[PDB]
Amino acid sequence: EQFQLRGVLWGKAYSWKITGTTIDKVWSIVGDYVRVDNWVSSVVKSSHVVSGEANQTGCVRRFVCYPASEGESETVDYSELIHMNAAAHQYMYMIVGGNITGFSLMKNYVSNISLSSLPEEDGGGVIFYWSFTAEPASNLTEQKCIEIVFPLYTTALKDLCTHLSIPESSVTLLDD
Amino acid sequence: EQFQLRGVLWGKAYSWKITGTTIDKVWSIVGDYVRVDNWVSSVVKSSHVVSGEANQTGCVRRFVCYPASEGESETVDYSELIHMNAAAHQYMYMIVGGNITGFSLMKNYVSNISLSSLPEEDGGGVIFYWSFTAEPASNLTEQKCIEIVFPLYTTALKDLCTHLSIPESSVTLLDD
Repeated sequence: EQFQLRGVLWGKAYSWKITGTTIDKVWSIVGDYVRVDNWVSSVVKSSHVVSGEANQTGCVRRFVCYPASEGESETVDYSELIHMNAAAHQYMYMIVGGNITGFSLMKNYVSNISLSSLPEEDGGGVIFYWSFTAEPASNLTEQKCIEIVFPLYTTALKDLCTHLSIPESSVTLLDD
Repeated sequence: EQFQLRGVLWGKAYSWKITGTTIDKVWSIVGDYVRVDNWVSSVVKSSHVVSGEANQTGCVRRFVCYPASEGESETVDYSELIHMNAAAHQYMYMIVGGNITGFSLMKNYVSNISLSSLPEEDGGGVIFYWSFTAEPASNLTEQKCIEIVFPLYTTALKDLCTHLSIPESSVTLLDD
């Protein structure tokens, strides 16, 4: 009959419905974790595994981002796959190093991706769930975190469409 | 150009499509965190906030479960709300004490609940996302975790239908 308090988290979860595609086609892009450069290609210049085996739980990817502006340098993200279930089209990762703009400011940024198939009778389509959390820290606010993360997720869904060769109208952010 | 490796997690995420209701109606039951007795009433006997303000992040609920099987005694769960966004219909909690059957065996059980609306154009409906993680521990296995958690989530979705007064056929587990 007792308990220990723990700290609270910041974060937010988003869900998109994607039509005119299949969970397999989405996964072939989204699920290739260590090759995120082949997904969010407008932002990420290159990516490769630097610890462990490609796309296996525990592995670490290093990816390089294009400069934010003309004179600036490319920035780098190191992120560890901390859960992977390919059969269930879901995984989870955390940033464990790097100087990637905005994202490297957050304390223990953790992200979850999950894909689901809608019933074929209802027309099919994929539900793309993407969430993040971060630990509260003095140099940020929850709002500032949201302002860092959501525009990238939005860009990523746009880039997904490009790689699927489907129009952007195929993607709808739920509850907007 | 360095990173800090950390441990991996166990867990799984589930999504259901729920028809014949609204996200607001669903949330009136699922979103009342400290009164889970008004939701999973097949399992939970009573529930009350015991730390902080009801349903505010950081608060702790204590709830009592009926005897897991016959002959056995009641068990207790203490869980802390570690993130809450009511307008976005999502929250996160973790077990911080008690001897609740099964769930108290896991190390740092964390659960996420997220509700989304399907487009009105497509008939509406609610997507119910529910995930957990736990930290790997020698005394357990990931399969055991899933055997503990999934039947409870399943029962909770059944109980939800009861309290919404909609048929059990309203709920469909989505293929992952």
